[PDB]
Amino acid sequence: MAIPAFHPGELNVYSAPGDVADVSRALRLTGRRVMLVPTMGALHEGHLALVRAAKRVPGSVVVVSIFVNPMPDDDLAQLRAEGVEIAFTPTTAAMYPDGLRTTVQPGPLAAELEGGPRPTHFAGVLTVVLKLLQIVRPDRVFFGEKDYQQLVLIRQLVADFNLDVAVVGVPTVREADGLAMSSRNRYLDPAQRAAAVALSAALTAAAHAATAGAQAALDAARAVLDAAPGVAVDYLELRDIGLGPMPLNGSGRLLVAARLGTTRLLDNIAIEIG
Amino acid sequence: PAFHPGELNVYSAPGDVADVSRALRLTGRRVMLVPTMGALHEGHLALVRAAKRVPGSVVVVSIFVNPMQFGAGGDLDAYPRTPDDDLAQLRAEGVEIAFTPTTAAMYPDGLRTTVQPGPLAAELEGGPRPTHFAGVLTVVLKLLQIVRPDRVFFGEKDYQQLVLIRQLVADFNLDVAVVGVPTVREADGLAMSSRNRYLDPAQRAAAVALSAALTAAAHAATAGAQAALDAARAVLDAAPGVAVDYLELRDIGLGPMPLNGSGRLLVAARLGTTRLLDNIAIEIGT
Ligand SMILES: COc1ccc2c(c1)cc(C(=O)NS(=O)(=O)c1nnc(NC(C)=O)s1)n2CC(=O)O
Ligand SMILES: COc1ccc2c(c1)cc(C(=O)NS(=O)(=O)c1nnc(NC(C)=O)s1)n2CC(=O)O
Ligand SMILES: COc1ccc2c(c1)cc(C(=O)NS(=O)(=O)c1nnc(NC(C)=O)s1)n2CC(=O)O
Repeated sequence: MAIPAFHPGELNVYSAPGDVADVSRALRLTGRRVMLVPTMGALHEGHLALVRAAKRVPGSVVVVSIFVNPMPDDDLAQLRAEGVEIAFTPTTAAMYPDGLRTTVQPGPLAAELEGGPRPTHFAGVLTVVLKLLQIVRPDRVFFGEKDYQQLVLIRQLVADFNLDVAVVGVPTVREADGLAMSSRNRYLDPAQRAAAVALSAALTAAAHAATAGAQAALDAARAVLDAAPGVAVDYLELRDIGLGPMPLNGSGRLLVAARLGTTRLLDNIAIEIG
Repeated sequence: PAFHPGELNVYSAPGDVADVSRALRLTGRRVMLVPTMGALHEGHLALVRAAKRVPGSVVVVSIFVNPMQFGAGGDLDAYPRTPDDDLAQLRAEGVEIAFTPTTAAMYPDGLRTTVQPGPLAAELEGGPRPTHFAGVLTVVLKLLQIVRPDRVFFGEKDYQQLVLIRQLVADFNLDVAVVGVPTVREADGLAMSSRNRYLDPAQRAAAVALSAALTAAAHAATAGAQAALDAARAVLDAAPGVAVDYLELRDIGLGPMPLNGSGRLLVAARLGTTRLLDNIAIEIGT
């Protein structure tokens, strides 16, 4: 049967998985490289940074998915203003026509850090990311480094299941004072918003303290967190770039999570030791 | 990698078969995958023949004894391995690609991300082997991603496995058609199996009771479900040294729905240490 209509240079919106699959296949056959930016809508400047990263690949056609995963006019207007040509907006029923059945089970990393208090959270994410990859079949898929544990788990999924996509991590877009962009930032009252800059300040202080070794980096970040009121730290850990044990010197990642009132915030940063 | 058309080309490295497959697909060939654990018999050859019949096909047969689907034990070590006979049979059938990866190339990081099947994996064969089908679907997903076939071929003999594979394909939006091929049988009705070689002469004589029980049931079924089950039970009971593990009549999808007009009757039984499975389509009142 017929490929659904695709109008080059305009925003084309599809909610049926088979439709975007068919258009994506047709476009790839035409000499486009299909770039996927998965989102849950309510798009912000961090999402736009993913889009801009994707658009600049020569030959790109950009697919932005908007799917709120149980396990609008404004969004489309922003994507049109960015020159995005495909929005994929499926219903929960289209994604899960047989309900919850076969799912992805992450490796033991999912049980650490964010996976601590609820060991099935990343299973939901990795399941939908796998489905979006198979539907759209992109050459590259773009995520922010903000949810870094998530991002490492997606790289694990791609390696472990032999998937033919490149995973591109885009540096986290931040507010002017360093706070990492987040849908949750608008819930902070002004005292909480002022205190919240300690997460990014702690991590940047650590990244610079790290010429003096790992202990100095951790101690500098802890002192900065300790200078902030109402910031209940859930963890502060230095790991290697794959989230295993930090090697004695070399590259790592420093991750923090804290609760301010009812709002949980996360941040992370690249660390080079000595 | 080199690909010599009309000859059997053997690749161990996943990257080799993936590149060859992609190159053939881009030039118009349709890639057919038949995933096996080796020890090939005529039942496997029927899969290969179904694949070859597809116009313009190139057939890739994988042979990999997947450690993730064995629970035990010496079950893994005990699995039959006959790779010389296997490659000889593939050459005779005109297969152009065999994919024979190492365990290290499939699982370089060990068990890490895996497929978790839905609730059907804990029933029937999965009841006492709760991780068996996660091992199967994890390997089948990986072979599908490596080879990217148009169609993949499985026997109906492991019917529960086939249904789980259809679930994997639907649930992860995989772009591959699953083809189920009817069970090839010996002249007496015995389902072909790599495991039939572990039947001694007495047990091989007795083993005809599984298929005899199932066909008796499929004919009895005009008189309803109880008659079909009782006919199969009667045949299994008349058989020396057959220990029935389960005999169950389910809807065709084996899912959370009652039997209607179409059923699958499944049997598992032990002859000494050898566990045999068989199944058949059943039409009730009809
Ligand atoms: C390049 O800079 C950035 C900076 C922040 C970003 C992003 C990019 C992308 C997001 C983001 O969360 N997008 S999302 O809602 O589609 C998600 N992606 N993964 C999520 N995981 C969970 C567990 O919700 S939510 N966020 C955070 C946020 O919106 O809350
Ligand atoms: C306007 O001039 C060009 C021309 C080519 C470009 C770009 C710009 C940008 C990219 C590109 O790779 N962008 S990206 O965001 O997908 C990546 N950045 N790093 C990547 N890979 C790794 C391993 O870090 S992918 N590329 C394609 C490339 O570099 O492969
Ligand atoms: C069309 O006719 C048939 C008939 C029987 C078949 C086949 C084809 C294929 C097989 C077979 O075992 N295929 S396999 O190597 O990919 C396996 N599939 N599931 C397996 N499960 C276990 C527990 O060994 S082994 N088998 C059954 C077998 O070897 O027991």
